[PDB]
Amino acid sequence: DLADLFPGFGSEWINTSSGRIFARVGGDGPPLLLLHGFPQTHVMWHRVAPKLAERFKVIVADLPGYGWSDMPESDEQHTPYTKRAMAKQLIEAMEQLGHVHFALAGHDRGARVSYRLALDSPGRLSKLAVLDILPTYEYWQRMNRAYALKIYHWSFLAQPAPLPENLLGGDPDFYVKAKLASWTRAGDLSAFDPRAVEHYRIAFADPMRRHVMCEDYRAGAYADFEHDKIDVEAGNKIPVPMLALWGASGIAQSAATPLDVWRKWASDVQGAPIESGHFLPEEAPDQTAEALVRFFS
Amino acid sequence: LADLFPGFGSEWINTSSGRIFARVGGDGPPLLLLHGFPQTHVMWHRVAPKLAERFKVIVADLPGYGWSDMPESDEQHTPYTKRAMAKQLIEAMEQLGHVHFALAGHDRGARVSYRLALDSPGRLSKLAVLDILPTYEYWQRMNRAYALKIYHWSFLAQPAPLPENLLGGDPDFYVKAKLASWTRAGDLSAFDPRAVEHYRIAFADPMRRHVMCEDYRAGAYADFEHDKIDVEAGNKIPVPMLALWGASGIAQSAATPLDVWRKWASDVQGAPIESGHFLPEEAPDQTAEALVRFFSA
Repeated sequence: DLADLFPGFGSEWINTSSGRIFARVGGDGPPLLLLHGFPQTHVMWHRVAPKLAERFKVIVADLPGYGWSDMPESDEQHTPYTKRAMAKQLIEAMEQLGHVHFALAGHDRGARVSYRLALDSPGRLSKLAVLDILPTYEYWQRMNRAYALKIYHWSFLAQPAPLPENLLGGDPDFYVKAKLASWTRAGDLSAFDPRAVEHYRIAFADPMRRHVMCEDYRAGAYADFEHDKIDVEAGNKIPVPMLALWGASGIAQSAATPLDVWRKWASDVQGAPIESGHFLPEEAPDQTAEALVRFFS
Repeated sequence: LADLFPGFGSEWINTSSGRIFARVGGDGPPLLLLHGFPQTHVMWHRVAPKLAERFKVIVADLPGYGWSDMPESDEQHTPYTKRAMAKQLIEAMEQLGHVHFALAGHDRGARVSYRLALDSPGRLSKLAVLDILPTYEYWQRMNRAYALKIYHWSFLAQPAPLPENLLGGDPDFYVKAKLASWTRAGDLSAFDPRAVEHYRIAFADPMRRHVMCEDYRAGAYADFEHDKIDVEAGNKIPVPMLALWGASGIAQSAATPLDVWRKWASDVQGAPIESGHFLPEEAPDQTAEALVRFFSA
């Protein structure tokens, strides 16, 4: 049914106190954890991970609740799907592999986990790359008509259950494909490997998975924002060297010039636009992989 | 479907953009009542009889809603802009010989109404708007909190067929969700079940759903643009106007409603009513009294 898009990568079920993290593991060298985002799974890295795996031990993990990772029971505060909790869970996952100090690149929701990880537990990270995000606080702070329309899903998926769940159930295949297409530069699915789209489609076809994603966005509207707010107000800066990459046609470039933004959040950040929409590792895999190898090595 | 306007006639009013359905009852000065989303003219069924004691009450389905015809939309959502709807309702009233009339609108209908009053103030003797602020003001107040409260403004404005496709899986759920969510009580108890059935049946038609999305698309784009021009040009509604809003309704979450309306209207009085959004159904007596009082001098 589902293609193995990481030939030569192992498949690891990593136990944590909140459930298993699924990961493809390949390469040797310094550990590098890659976190996908919405509405994707770890397979979104399938075009860049082998290039990284030439120099790193590449752990391509499904976020908690996403893909084949277990889905911790949520609660009224969406706690396990807050980026703080996912970061803690991924730290615990990496510790199971003996990686207490690792490189981390995240895209989309995974990048939100990543920078929250960097804020909460900066000692865990050698270097951080975030792909096509600004901090969640910044999206919400920038919230206006234009951004509301553009990232409407931030407020739609954060509606109380079961409203988005029921609506997403109305046409899940359409919805996941629409998100994938609409955030690319092409506007269609041609930038993706069909076998990868199949992964995303099958994950999205599971109502429980969709519920988790809504939990993630609910956390994104509530606790994640509050956690970020604390850092902005404390002036807490990420001290880990970081790379901010963004799609010239991506989500982050609209709200505010991402490097300028991330510079408010990180003491040591470099940035570059990648000629792509949101899905940098799939729309622009060579460019993305090059940037990441250059930065991480 | 129940007749909720005993003794009211039924008019199909031809206009250049399609027929307007209306119930017509009473005698006296003409008073046009316009409903909003996701409702039809029947939302007035608790207040129209009281109004019909004093006015010729025309209870119209908005263009595209209820039993009114649905003009085909276009890429700018033109027929569902409030400007176009207002012109179409002016034409409808002219068909009845009403070239100068009182107007009370709720929700989208209220947006038609204030746009009517900006565009064609000579058509109105007095204007009442229920539980809205101008579209511009909602968008201008679109921060995190408000983006979450009226997420549907940005969700339903997403390009077709995204909201249509999600709404089609279980239309009943969404219409009942919206009816319930915007009431004070948070359920359907405020509504006459016969009225709910009207709303549900209207919502069950995919074309009607599409029109509603077109309305919201217009609300995100052209309506906003039209408003923006007026507010930036300092154009104010010169028609004496009543702004009623629900203490627990939508308008008051964005801002203090009379303060906002005083920026849009030279002659505005306002009162809150203990109600959620659906003033004529949640608080019919209070609504009906406020409207009778206002339109009666």
